[PDB]
Amino acid sequence: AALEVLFQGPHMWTISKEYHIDEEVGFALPNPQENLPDFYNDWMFIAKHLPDLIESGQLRERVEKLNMLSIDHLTDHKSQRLARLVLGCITMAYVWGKGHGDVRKVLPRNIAVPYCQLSKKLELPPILVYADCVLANWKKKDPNKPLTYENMDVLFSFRDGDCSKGFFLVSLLVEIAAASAIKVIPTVFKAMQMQERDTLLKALLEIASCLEKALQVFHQIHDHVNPKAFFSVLRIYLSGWKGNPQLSDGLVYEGFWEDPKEFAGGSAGQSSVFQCFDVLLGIQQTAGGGHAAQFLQDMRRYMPPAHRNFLCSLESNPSVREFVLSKGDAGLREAYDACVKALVSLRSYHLQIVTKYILIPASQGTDLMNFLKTVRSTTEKSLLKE
Amino acid sequence: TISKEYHIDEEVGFALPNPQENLPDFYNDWMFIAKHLPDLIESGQLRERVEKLNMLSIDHLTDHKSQRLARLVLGCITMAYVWGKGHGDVRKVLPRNIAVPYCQLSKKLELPPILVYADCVLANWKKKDPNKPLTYENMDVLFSFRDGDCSKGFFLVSLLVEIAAASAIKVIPTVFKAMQMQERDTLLKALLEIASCLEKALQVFHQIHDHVNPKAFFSVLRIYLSGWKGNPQLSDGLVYEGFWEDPKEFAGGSAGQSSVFQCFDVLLGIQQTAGGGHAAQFLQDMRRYMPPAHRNFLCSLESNPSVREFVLSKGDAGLREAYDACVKALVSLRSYHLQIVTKYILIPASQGGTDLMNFLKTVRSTTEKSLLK
Ligand code: HEM
Ligand code: HEM
Ligand SMILES: O[C@H](C1=C(C2CCCC2)S[C@@H]2CNCN12)C1CCCCC1
Ligand SMILES: O[C@H](C1=C(C2CCCC2)S[C@@H]2CNCN12)C1CCCCC1
Repeated sequence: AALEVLFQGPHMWTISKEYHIDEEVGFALPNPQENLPDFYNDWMFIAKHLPDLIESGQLRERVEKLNMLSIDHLTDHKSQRLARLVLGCITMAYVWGKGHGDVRKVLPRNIAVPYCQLSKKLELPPILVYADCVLANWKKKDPNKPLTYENMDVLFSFRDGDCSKGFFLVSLLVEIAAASAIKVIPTVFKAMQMQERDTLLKALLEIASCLEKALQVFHQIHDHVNPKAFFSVLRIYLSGWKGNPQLSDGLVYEGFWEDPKEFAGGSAGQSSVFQCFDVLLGIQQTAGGGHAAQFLQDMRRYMPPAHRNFLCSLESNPSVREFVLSKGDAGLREAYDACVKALVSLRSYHLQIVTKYILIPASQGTDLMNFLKTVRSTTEKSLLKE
Repeated sequence: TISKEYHIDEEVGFALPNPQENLPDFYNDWMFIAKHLPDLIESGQLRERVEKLNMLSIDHLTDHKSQRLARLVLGCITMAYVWGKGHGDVRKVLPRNIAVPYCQLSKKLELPPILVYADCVLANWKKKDPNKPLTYENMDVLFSFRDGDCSKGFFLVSLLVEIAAASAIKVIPTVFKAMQMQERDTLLKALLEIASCLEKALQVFHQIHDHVNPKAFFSVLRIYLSGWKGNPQLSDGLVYEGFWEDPKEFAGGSAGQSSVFQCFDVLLGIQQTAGGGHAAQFLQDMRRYMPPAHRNFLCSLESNPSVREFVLSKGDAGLREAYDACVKALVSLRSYHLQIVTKYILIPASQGGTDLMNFLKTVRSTTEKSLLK
């Protein structure tokens, strides 16, 4: 598909398998690997027992006692993705410890070298990203039952009662519900090129319907996450080392790079499905010199390369918004607005979630709300009719 | 062959072919100011002429070439207005009569409202004789800032190197088709031709010494090409009166905005934008300052399989040697350019550009580390 895009121009008449978008789970990693080869048992033991090793003060010693394991026995993408999740969770636990302020600024070579090597191979930074902790950190309990919260579990957690299962899985379920609108993207671009007004209108309504369905999926957050544990426990382990006063220069990846490196912590700003619909609908979240725009643009380098490629390819295609704005067609404008309105409804509900889980507990924050309010505002201002 | 939707010309590559030299008569007030910047600046009459302008509508710029020329005109006027005589007395508000059509035209071309490489280098040129080839002797720039500023030498030598490197672009489809069809001999020959084009571009670079002098470049030209992003002289940015309420920050024109140099780093798997470092962040940010079709071309190149990974996986010395000849040619360009920056920035600053050298040395080292052997 890439070869033909060079010759015929950027036209997304189909979703090429090279973008690694699954029909069922979208940007999520389909059926993630749960076990590494026996050679990596020492990594797996630490990753699977982070809550106990952290609480007992034995984690840093277990990490320091590791031998440097070669990454050559991780032969496929899924084992490399699991290894990235394993090493990333271990790195977070090692750096932050019990989460009370005693930090480690040097990641031992026995973990830092295979971590950075594997990160270079997957073109991802050596820090836990949304693609690790949400997109690859899951399993079905029963392979014969559908993708529901009851039939799912996470592979790794940080502390007991940290609500990592609820937080990661509800993000994953919303991510998967929104992904059902991705298969409609080629229909939208083909309808525009072939000037098929009724096909375009029906496609825009189907995308709006998928995004509306994703809002219902979001409601489950309240049943599986509690504000105290999320704010005081989970939030500490998901911090990065970029502009972080606790690690002002970054982290030393011993044996791999000489100087400490700064990397931003895992963020849902790294979700490709939400950036995908903002690009598709011409909600220029990444335009201008604003902080919100710069953050979302920077988060693309923290997405898997095929997903980052998908986003810039969406950007290279003609504008759906410009097409709809030029047609003097109420029905088409209304269908476009139903997609934008569904995104505004998701972001408005999400702002209420952030008030419950971050704002109120912090008072017993405002920079996070201002970012979210800017993204939401840019979305609301994209509506053709109020 | 590469799609016409990418707007890569067969002869001048990413440069704008035969740029428009005159705007419609309606825009005579803009053109008079832009064509007389050296005199209006020196005499202290420029800011008054800009303040005396009526707000002209951009609707009479009907094609891409007239919109590109208008962007060059407004951008040069904006730089002269902001920096004045280049002695430190700055303007922090761009008057609405220029700021509004500038921002509107910039939104239309999907470019920020500041002079970019695509304005001042890619569209700021003409042939003296249309029947003679693209040589320095047969070329001139459309706009300069001050007399003796060496803008002709600096802009044209950049343009000539940009055009020489562009001859390797037509080989890109051959490289990707050869990889997909598993045509080893075709791929080897393609890599050797790209190395040959990059070697030729180094010779073109040597001309800089004949047309630019360190004193005038450092003390005069450098001042007019500054932007307002992290600039202590305009710490909050520039007010684009009538268009945005708050001041906005935009980086100044940079060769980090050249699409042809970013293209060969993407093609050869030199991950200049990877790693979280400042150099990577800068080159990534500069893509939003390129014309959208050229930014789309870079995305498309990035979406194709890695040439480096393909060559590394074949256990083929001849193919590795051809790939290494491309990387070596890029290292040689960057090493020569570092010596130029020592002559034109480092030494004049001492009679201080160390951050600029560190950025260039990071880019060069990332290129050197891509050699297979
Ligand atoms: C406990 C509940 C949640 C909290 C406290 C929360 C918090 C946040 C915060 C603080 C940000 C700002 C960026 C950052 O700091 O990294 C953010 C962004 C975002 N969140 Fe959540 N979130 C929650 C649930 C979810 C769920 C279930 C999803 C669905 C996948 C989601 C999707 C997003 C997206 C896509 C963004 C990027 C900004 C936007 O596109 O509007 N969040 N979230
Ligand atoms: C008077 C001579 C020159 C000086 C002093 C000079 C200076 C600089 C400086 C300071 C930078 C860093 C970026 C910035 O600050 O905007 C830079 C980058 C760059 N320059 Fe030049 N330059 C000269 C001639 C050229 C020429 C003739 C070309 C050819 C098109 C060129 C191509 C580049 C490229 C492609 C970059 C980006 C970094 C890289 O890819 O290695 N320069 N230059
Ligand atoms: O943006 C971070 C986050 C995710 C992280 C979990 C681990 C990797 C991705 S999932 C989620 C859904 N909404 C926001 N998302 C943010 C970090 C700071 C605390 C609040 C959460
Ligand atoms: O990076 C700037 C620059 C260019 C400018 C000219 C006008 C718009 C793009 S051309 C050139 C070639 N090499 C470096 N390039 C900037 C120029 C002023 C001095 C500091 C460096």
